[PDB]
Amino acid sequence: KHNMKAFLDELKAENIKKFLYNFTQIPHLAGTEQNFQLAKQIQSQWKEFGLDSVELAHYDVLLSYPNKTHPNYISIINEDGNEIFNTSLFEPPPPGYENVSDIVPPFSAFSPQGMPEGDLVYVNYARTEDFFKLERDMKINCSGKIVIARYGKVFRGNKVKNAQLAGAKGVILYSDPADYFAPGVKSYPDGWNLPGGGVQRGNILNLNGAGDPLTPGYPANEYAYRRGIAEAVGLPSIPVHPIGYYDAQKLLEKMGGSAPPDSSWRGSLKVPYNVGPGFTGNFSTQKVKMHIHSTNEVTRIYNVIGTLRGAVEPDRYVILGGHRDSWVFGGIDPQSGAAVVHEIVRSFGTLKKEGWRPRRTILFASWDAEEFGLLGSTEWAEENSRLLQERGVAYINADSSIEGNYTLRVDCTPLMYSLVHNLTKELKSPDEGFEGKSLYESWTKKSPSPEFSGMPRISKLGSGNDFEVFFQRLGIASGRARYTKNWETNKFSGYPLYHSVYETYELVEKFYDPMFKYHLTVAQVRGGMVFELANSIVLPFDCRDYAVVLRKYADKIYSISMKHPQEMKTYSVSFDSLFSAVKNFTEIASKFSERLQDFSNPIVLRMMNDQLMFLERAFIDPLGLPDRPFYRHVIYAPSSHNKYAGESFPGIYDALFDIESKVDPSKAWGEVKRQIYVAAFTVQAAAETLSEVA
Amino acid sequence: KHNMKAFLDELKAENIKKFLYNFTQIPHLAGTEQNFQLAKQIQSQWKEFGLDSVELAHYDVLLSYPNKTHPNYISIINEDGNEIFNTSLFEPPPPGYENVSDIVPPFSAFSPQGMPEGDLVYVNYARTEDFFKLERDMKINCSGKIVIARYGKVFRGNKVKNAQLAGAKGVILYSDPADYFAPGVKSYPDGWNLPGGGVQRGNILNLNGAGDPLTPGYPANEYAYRRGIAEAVGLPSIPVHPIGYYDAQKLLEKMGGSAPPDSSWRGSLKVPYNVGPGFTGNFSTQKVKMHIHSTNEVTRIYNVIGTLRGAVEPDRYVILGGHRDSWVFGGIDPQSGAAVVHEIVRSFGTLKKEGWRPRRTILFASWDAEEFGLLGSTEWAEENSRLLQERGVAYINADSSIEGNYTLRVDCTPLMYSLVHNLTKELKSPDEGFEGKSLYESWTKKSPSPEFSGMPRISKLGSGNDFEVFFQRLGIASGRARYTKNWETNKFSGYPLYHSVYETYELVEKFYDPMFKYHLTVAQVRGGMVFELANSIVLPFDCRDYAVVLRKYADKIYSISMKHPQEMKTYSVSFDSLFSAVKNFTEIASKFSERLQDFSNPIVLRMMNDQLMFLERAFIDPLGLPDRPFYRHVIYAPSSHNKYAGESFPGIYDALFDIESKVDPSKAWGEVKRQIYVAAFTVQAAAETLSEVA
Ligand SMILES: *[C@@H]1O[C@H](CO)[C@@H](O[C@@H]2O[C@H](CO)[C@@H](O[C@@H]3O[C@H](CO)[C@@H](O)[C@H](O[C@H]4O[C@H](CO)[C@@H](O)[C@H](O)[C@@H]4O)[C@@H]3O)[C@H](O)[C@H]2NC(C)=O)[C@H](O)[C@H]1NC(C)=O
Ligand SMILES: *[C@@H]1O[C@H](CO)[C@@H](O[C@@H]2O[C@H](CO)[C@@H](O[C@@H]3O[C@H](CO)[C@@H](O)[C@H](O[C@H]4O[C@H](CO)[C@@H](O)[C@H](O)[C@@H]4O)[C@@H]3O)[C@H](O)[C@H]2NC(C)=O)[C@H](O)[C@H]1NC(C)=O
Ligand SMILES: *[C@@H]1O[C@H](CO)[C@@H](O[C@@H]2O[C@H](CO)[C@@H](O[C@@H]3O[C@H](CO)[C@@H](O)[C@H](O)[C@@H]3O)[C@H](O)[C@H]2NC(C)=O)[C@H](O)[C@H]1NC(C)=O
Ligand SMILES: *[C@@H]1O[C@H](CO)[C@@H](O[C@@H]2O[C@H](CO)[C@@H](O[C@@H]3O[C@H](CO)[C@@H](O)[C@H](O)[C@@H]3O)[C@H](O)[C@H]2NC(C)=O)[C@H](O)[C@H]1NC(C)=O
Ligand SMILES: *[C@@H]1O[C@H](CO[C@@H]2O[C@@H](C)[C@@H](O)[C@@H](O)[C@@H]2O)[C@@H](O[C@@H]2O[C@H](CO)[C@@H](O)[C@H](O)[C@H]2NC(C)=O)[C@H](O)[C@H]1NC(C)=O
Ligand SMILES: *[C@@H]1O[C@H](CO[C@@H]2O[C@@H](C)[C@@H](O)[C@@H](O)[C@@H]2O)[C@@H](O[C@@H]2O[C@H](CO)[C@@H](O)[C@H](O)[C@H]2NC(C)=O)[C@H](O)[C@H]1NC(C)=O
Ligand SMILES: *[C@@H]1O[C@H](CO[C@@H]2O[C@@H](C)[C@@H](O)[C@@H](O)[C@@H]2O)[C@@H](O[C@@H]2O[C@H](CO)[C@@H](O)[C@H](O)[C@H]2NC(C)=O)[C@H](O)[C@H]1NC(C)=O
Ligand SMILES: *[C@@H]1O[C@H](CO[C@@H]2O[C@@H](C)[C@@H](O)[C@@H](O)[C@@H]2O)[C@@H](O[C@@H]2O[C@H](CO)[C@@H](O)[C@H](O)[C@H]2NC(C)=O)[C@H](O)[C@H]1NC(C)=O
Ligand SMILES: *[C@@H]1O[C@H](CO)[C@@H](O[C@@H]2O[C@H](CO)[C@@H](O)[C@H](O)[C@H]2NC(C)=O)[C@H](O)[C@H]1NC(C)=O
Ligand SMILES: *[C@@H]1O[C@H](CO)[C@@H](O[C@@H]2O[C@H](CO)[C@@H](O)[C@H](O)[C@H]2NC(C)=O)[C@H](O)[C@H]1NC(C)=O
Ligand SMILES: O=C(O)CC[C@H](NP(=O)(O)OCCCCc1ccccc1)C(=O)O
Ligand SMILES: O=C(O)CC[C@H](NP(=O)(O)OCCCCc1ccccc1)C(=O)O
Ligand SMILES: *[C@@H]1O[C@H](CO)[C@@H](O)[C@H](O)[C@H]1NC(C)=O
Ligand SMILES: *[C@@H]1O[C@H](CO)[C@@H](O)[C@H](O)[C@H]1NC(C)=O
Ligand SMILES: *[C@@H]1O[C@H](CO)[C@@H](O)[C@H](O)[C@H]1NC(C)=O
Ligand SMILES: *[C@@H]1O[C@H](CO)[C@@H](O)[C@H](O)[C@H]1NC(C)=O
Ligand SMILES: [Ca+2]
Ligand SMILES: [Ca+2]
Ligand SMILES: [Cl-]
Ligand SMILES: [Cl-]
Ligand SMILES: [Zn+2]
Ligand SMILES: [Zn+2]
Ligand SMILES: [Zn+2]
Ligand SMILES: [Zn+2]
Repeated sequence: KHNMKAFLDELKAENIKKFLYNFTQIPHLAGTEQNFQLAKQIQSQWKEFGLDSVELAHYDVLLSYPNKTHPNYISIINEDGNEIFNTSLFEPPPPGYENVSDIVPPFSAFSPQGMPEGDLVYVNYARTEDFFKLERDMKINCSGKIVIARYGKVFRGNKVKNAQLAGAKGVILYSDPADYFAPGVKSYPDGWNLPGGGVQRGNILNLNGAGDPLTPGYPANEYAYRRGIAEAVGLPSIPVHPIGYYDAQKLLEKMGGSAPPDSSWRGSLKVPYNVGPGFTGNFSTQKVKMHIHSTNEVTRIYNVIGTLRGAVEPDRYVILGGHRDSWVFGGIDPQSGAAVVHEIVRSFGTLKKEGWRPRRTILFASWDAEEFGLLGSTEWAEENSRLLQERGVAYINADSSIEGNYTLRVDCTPLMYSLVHNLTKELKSPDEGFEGKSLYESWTKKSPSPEFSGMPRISKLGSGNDFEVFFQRLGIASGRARYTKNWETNKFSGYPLYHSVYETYELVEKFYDPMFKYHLTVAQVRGGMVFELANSIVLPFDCRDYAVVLRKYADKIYSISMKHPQEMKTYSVSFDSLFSAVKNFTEIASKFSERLQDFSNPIVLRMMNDQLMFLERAFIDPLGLPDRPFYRHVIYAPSSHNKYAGESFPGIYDALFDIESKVDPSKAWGEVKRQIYVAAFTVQAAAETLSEVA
Repeated sequence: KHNMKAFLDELKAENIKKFLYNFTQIPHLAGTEQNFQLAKQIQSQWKEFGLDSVELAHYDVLLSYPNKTHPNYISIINEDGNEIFNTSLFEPPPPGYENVSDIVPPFSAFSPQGMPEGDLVYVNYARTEDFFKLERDMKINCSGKIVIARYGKVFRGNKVKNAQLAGAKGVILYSDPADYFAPGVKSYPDGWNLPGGGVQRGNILNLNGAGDPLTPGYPANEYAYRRGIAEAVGLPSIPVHPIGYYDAQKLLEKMGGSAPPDSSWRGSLKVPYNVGPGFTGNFSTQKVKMHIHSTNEVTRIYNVIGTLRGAVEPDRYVILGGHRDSWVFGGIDPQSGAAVVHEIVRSFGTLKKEGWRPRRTILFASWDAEEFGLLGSTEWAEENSRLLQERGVAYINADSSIEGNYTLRVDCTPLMYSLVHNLTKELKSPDEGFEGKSLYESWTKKSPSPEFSGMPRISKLGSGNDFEVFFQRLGIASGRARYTKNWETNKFSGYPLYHSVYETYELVEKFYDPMFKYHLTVAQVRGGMVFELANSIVLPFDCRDYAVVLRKYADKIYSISMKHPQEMKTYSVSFDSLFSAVKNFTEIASKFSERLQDFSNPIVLRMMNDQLMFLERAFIDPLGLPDRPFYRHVIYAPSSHNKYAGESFPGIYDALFDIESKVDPSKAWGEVKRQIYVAAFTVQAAAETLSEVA
């Protein structure tokens, strides 16, 4: 028989291993010839595997690269202007790769050019609350200083945004061993820790879902009108560069000025972690000088788009997508995900060759330029937004399959919760000590839900990956699953070798997943979700799970507001409408579920499947969130302080944030009330899509 | 049998007459108790007639009324400050109505309060080109002057916008006999001409599709957050008041300064039509003084919404809507339309009582507060936008059924052209001399198409009526039909008694349509369209007709640009992408039509009906047009110079308009190129919705 079990049994750990090896022998940086050749290879193989059509969709987007003949570096200079210490021009390459060409040296993509010289201020993780502490509590002024911040906790683009608004004239990012060196493990190549010469690459844009900086709203096709660089979306205005902890120690060791305010500001290096500004007495005349010469350049990128046409509902799309471009070899990010996608396509294709087709159409995507700001997935979604609006059932992302080997990590819309629970109860756990137990059992034991006994944790989607346009802009139900580490406080920081030259096939094969069993488990979860979404007669979404979470989020936002009782009295700030809407949604969702269980009539079925499909779509506000027009979902948005984290009722959350500091409280509380109205209205409107249609 | 002929035969002229009488005995001004009672009556009767559900949907919106104890008027004052002439405080009521209460005196709704005193400038119709002529050619400065303009040619809100941007401190609108007194016909009550004491009421907002000025984007429900008045959408900043031609003559007769520039500036009164500023020598010290004391007030309004549930596709809506509120008795506008809607509901209900139901759901709407800016239809569409987005098949408007008795006038999306041609070939002409001929035959003879022999004229939709939110904001295929006059140059001016106390039942019954045969013909056209849209198996839309018009509009916009060949060379302005997209749309539409004719499979049918339904939707750009976020359709928008007229490729049209006067041509031509890109992209994206789905 051709059922989910046939599909799942065809998936093989050894094939995933072979594909991962094949994808990680050379760098595949977006916009380079090597990544175009890999795109052509995947296109060819997906056709071989049995897909109906496989095409490349290309766009010309703004990318950023170092200048090969004028390298980026940071110096300490003396009063004479002699450079007495220079940071590294490249990471020492790993064993056997010391002769690989085209390894991009560490840089921060989209940094402007400059050579700013100044006194250092150390800003911890450069979070909003770190800048509050510096400026409000310690009275340290970052204006015209070079800020040095440790990576970790929040997206690096937010750090740069925060440093820019503090008045900094440059930003140095570094990896502290406190965040990137696990105690008791060896550094690469002898273990999975970051060596002192390792450096995390990555873009520092603040695009807020815009996609290519030059073409917000529209695909960057052959006739596109491009903004001039001065009007581009999201580019930083100050130079930025990343370094490793051997170089960081040389910059930090001389720091003077104020002591760190507390131990949460101190990393693991043998330095005081003084905040500055500037160096201690003996070195007070030395300065730090950045030399950044990278260039932004419009460059062609290529997505591979494979189609497996549905037998019954070919105009309903279930999309499995993940990126193909990497900073260097991409051993974990993204090729551990891409190898899983490749084996899923192979498996679906095996069933297709035997005469099977899914009920709905499945689209498979290998996205380009994810690492430069989700560019490939966003431009393609801008080009196809009308088809996706009206036909998109769900998007399952497929970036890195492992970032650890401890347990599963799932983030998704509440509409998918029941599907994920049910599927993981049918899959085998790969974990030691759980042989013969379900994946649901191991996952629930290792990652218990904070509010429900005997359930696992499932998080909110934010951004920082290719689902963002489908979920936050277009309102298509989205989900993701991967294996992760125990390390909770590092949940946004990345594994130690993240975006470094050391993230190789050998890293994965020796230290993460030698048997490829975690990869296989992730392939089963992602593939199984796609299979059920594409083949179930009734779409496998449960609206009642949205009702439960909406109440939780309403309680949460009300609790934030209730820290200001006097202002709520003064300005008559009521959450009554929002709770009313949530109560209505709960009542209507319950009734719809009864009809769904209780309804041979394919028009009623498809009418009901359309109500299911358009329910996520109903949370979209076509006017977007304040000053973020491409984040349109009213229940979830990426946090304005950390793109990686999701925020619920983001319009109200941002209106309340730091409200006690606003200099016109009447205006600020008016905006809280406006956002409560928008949220209550959108919840009620979404509820009404589940009422009887006439 | 229950087919269209059964439906059409049930419609009766005598019932329409009875309903019109019943709806026009007292005023039904929006927000008044009389109009709430009429709403309750219609709700009751629609239930009686057989609808499944009939509800009132209420909103609290900003309305405007004169102050009953402090009347509006205009004076000529002398140097001493004595008021030597005053305009009328009310229109002399018509015979038998001299004791009717609650006739609102003439005023311009939403005028601010003020008592500005100054010199008059006469600005013709106050059109964009009239202000260009004054300011660029005649060198007359309107700053700080009171402008007097004749009604006609363009929406009165555009005149006020134009006067405001010219620096005027007040606007006086009047009805010139050249535009409102047809030669050889008697004035009311002895004929259908405007008497010298008659005055046209009407709002002067510039909402650009926003709906209630205080709640743009969201319905004005019980918990809505309202903008403060200073941030409201669309309100004029200078006082405005309308007067009749007896009063106008007293203001114009003393005008001095410059002669009118040519005969197109001279109306039919016995005055010089001097432009001013100010009065001739003897009266040079007299001034004009306005006294406006109207107030804006948030007031409850009520729409009646009736549902006839579809038998097969109840989640697909065909909507027949028209307004119920009138300025005074509403004998033509809107009750000649509302009486037709009432007879259509009665007829559908007769079939329902015999066991019939339409294939799709039909919604019937009696909208409130149309006269104050499309408020009722827009607030309801804001409340229900998600349901309408995903389920709305078509909207047929039903305002005034006659504005004359010469021939049919149809404005609609190209998707409806074939439906209108086919239906009018099956209906009988009511016209004298065409007995036994089709309505298509009489219409085609009296109103020939400018580009096609043997076809009738069908115009573009603009705005100024309740279809605006459904078509221009939400992208739902829309159409309208009514009987009209021969008078081409008055096509936007209104019939003579438009918005006057004289527009009564007797006007209609004596001078427009004594037998009610034109009303019956309009009921057949509107009802027949609704019947076919709601009952045809395949939706009756022809995408190939959009391809034909898109080529016409592309040729038209290219021709405007080609008046500037040097700039097109300098800035490399190419329309090649737009013509390419139009060519692709033509090719794909042809192929889709073949499949549609060539395809027992209800999934393929509904898949194809969805492609038909979502085709109008594909022309919506979610970012809206420049500075007009609620006009989102890329092919059509209301003209920025005249809300009543439609403009094609409005983004490019507005970018090119008066471009030779812009002081940064590089920037202005860059914006032309940006709009060509948006238009070519949207045409191609819409084309792609008609491709095979997978
Ligand atoms: C959740 O769903 C419920 C339906 O179960 C829905 O209830 C609706 O609530 C509104 C607001 O409370 C009701 O609106 C009232 O409607 C009546 C006429 O039906 C009006 O007369 C009322 O206005 C008077 O009273 C107001 C309040 O004191 C005054 O401000 C006003 O000036 C008037 O004097 C009022 O508009 C509505 O009838 C119910 N509908 C029902 C029960 O069917 C509720 O709104 C939903 N929640 C959300 C957030 O949408
Ligand atoms: C109407 O539909 C047609 C399809 O019938 C569609 O044609 C497409 O047009 C684009 C642009 O002309 C083609 O894009 C080319 O794609 C190839 C690879 O397939 C590229 O190599 C080309 O780029 C090179 O040449 C450019 C132009 O000189 C250079 O600027 C560039 O730097 C490269 O050297 C180019 O991108 C596309 O292949 C066809 N697709 C087909 C034929 O299937 C047309 O775009 C549609 N019209 C609109 C308005 O969408
Ligand atoms: C995840 O798995 C659960 C457990 O199987 C699914 O819930 C079950 O769904 C079925 C089918 O809808 C329900 O069966 C129904 O029983 C009622 C009796 O009340 C009957 O009227 C229907 O004809 C039908 O037989 C069953 O009650 C329900 N079990 C529960 C909620 O415990 C769930 O749907 C799955 N989630 C998915 C597919 O997203
Ligand atoms: C308006 O009326 C015209 C004239 O009847 C309609 O066009 C006609 O539509 C029918 C049905 O689609 C076409 O018949 C078809 O003939 C082909 C042979 O090519 C065959 O393959 C199909 O099975 C079917 O019998 C007919 O050709 C066509 N006539 C034309 C274009 O002159 C038109 O559809 C009506 N418009 C509406 C309903 O919006
Ligand atoms: C990338 O950098 C090259 C090389 O920069 C030169 O060598 C560096 C080590 C340093 O000394 C720089 O200041 C040098 O200019 C740039 O190529 C130079 O460009 C200039 C003017 O544009 C030209 O006159 C020089 O001859 C070039 N020098 C060499 C050695 O080729 C090039 O501009 C940069 N590429 C970019 C910005 O895309
Ligand atoms: C730190 O580096 C500077 C600059 O070195 C140049 O650029 C580097 C990226 C690398 O490619 C070097 O080989 C280049 O020479 C050194 O300062 C330079 O020293 C040279 C030779 O003594 C001198 O002629 C240049 O004028 C100097 N340039 C500048 C900008 O000062 C410096 O010595 C290095 N410091 C240490 C401690 O190694
Ligand atoms: C509507 O107008 C009334 C009446 O206006 C008064 O009578 C006019 C003919 C003229 O002489 C005005 O200047 C008068 O004020 C307003 O009622 C008055 O309001 C004021 C102060 O608000 C009060 O002291 C007076 O007693 C009132 N006069 C009378 C005769 O009732 C009323 O404000 C207006 N309604 C509005 C603005 O909604
Ligand atoms: C034109 O009208 C003004 C004002 O008249 C008042 O307001 C009108 C709306 C109407 O309701 C009148 O009955 C009101 O008296 C006249 O000027 C007023 O005249 C009266 C009586 O002589 C005097 O006491 C007031 O002060 C005047 N008010 C003002 C504002 O000047 C004027 O006489 C009328 N002109 C003509 C030619 O009839
Ligand atoms: C990755 O695997 C692919 C597919 O097997 C390899 O590409 C093939 O290479 C052979 C031998 O050079 C050719 O004959 C085929 O035409 C290629 N097939 C394609 C591109 O579809 C590729 O060599 C492998 N890459 C690495 C680094 O091992
Ligand atoms: C318009 O017609 C309606 C409906 O026939 C009339 O309202 C009815 O009036 C009778 C007699 O007063 C009542 O018994 C009914 O209850 C009313 N029915 C309703 C409101 O549904 C109304 O009188 C007519 N109006 C005019 C001005 O002729
Ligand atoms: O520009 C964007 O929005 C994101 C681009 C890019 N996304 P990507 O590296 O593929 O994935 C984000 C991973 C977040 C850090 C992390 C956290 C836990 C485990 C592994 C990695 C980035 O974060 O740099
Ligand atoms: O605010 C709006 O957009 C329009 C409100 C309102 N619409 P409405 O009077 O119902 O219909 C517009 C009629 C336009 C003038 C006209 C033109 C020809 C025949 C009759 C009437 C108005 O134009 O004042
Ligand atoms: C920080 O420094 C600059 C002076 O160099 C000044 O303009 C700015 O206002 C300062 N801010 C504070 C908060 O002291
Ligand atoms: C993978 O699991 C192994 C053995 O179960 C553990 O020793 C190792 O540290 C884990 N690898 C990572 C990268 O966490
Ligand atoms: C019109 O009049 C005012 C002076 O009262 C002046 O400010 C304005 O610039 C004038 N405009 C022109 C074009 O003369
Ligand atoms: C209606 O038609 C009649 C007779 O056919 C004509 O005399 C009359 O003027 C028309 N009425 C209007 C308002 O045009
Ligand atoms: Ca773009
Ligand atoms: Ca509103
Ligand atoms: Cl993922
Ligand atoms: Cl109409
Ligand atoms: Zn990634
Ligand atoms: Zn990455
Ligand atoms: Zn009207
Ligand atoms: Zn009107």
